[PDB]
Amino acid sequence: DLKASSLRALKLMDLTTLNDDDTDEKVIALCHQAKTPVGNTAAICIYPRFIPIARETLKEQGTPEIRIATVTNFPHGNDDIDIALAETRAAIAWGADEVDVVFPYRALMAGNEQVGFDLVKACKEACAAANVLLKVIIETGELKDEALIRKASEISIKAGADFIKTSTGKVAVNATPESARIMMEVIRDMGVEKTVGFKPAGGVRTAEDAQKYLAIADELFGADWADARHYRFGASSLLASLLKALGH
Repeated sequence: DLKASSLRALKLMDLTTLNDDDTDEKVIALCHQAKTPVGNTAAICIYPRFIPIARETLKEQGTPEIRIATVTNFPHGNDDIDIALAETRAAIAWGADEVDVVFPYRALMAGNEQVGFDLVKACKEACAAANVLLKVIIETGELKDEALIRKASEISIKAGADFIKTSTGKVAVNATPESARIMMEVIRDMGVEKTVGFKPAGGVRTAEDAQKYLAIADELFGADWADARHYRFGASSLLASLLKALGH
């Protein structure tokens, strides 16, 4: 069971490093790690300033189709649309293939549903012009309440999210199977399975963890739904666990 799930999960990874002190050397090492004996990850995920060196590293190792994702309005999810949009425009200028923006979740918790729509919509319009996919992080671990997790997912989808994502990986609680089910149920209920992907991020540590998340996906949408356009794992150490389950 774990071998089949681990090969699927590996090819859906957004292999991530997002540290306050990352270096070119660490990003280069991450790019090399993304090219495994059993397949390439879907993407890497790095801060915007590392996109040029990552792009050249991916080309020079012959994996030019590994996508480069980055983060904006991050990790805070503040409710200043001008800053979030400026950061998103800068990430596009740095060369991002995908932008993972943090939803203004504390503003939603305070009762403001509109700012989340306007922020996501503005960032989507910049990305769409550049053929850049937009993922939206709702920070389920800080929203906590099921109704707020559903509402943030709904707002993000209505505003044009291409993916909804659980977490930044920078708070106490990130992805859980519970949160993943709630968010994928919204994708189902809104009828957007064709156009909106799901990404659990943070706290996905083992091949066993990955298998549980994919089981939810297969149950809700069919075993043929998950692919790079519809599913990613936001993770790092997971990759070594997947390779171990596959005999590497």
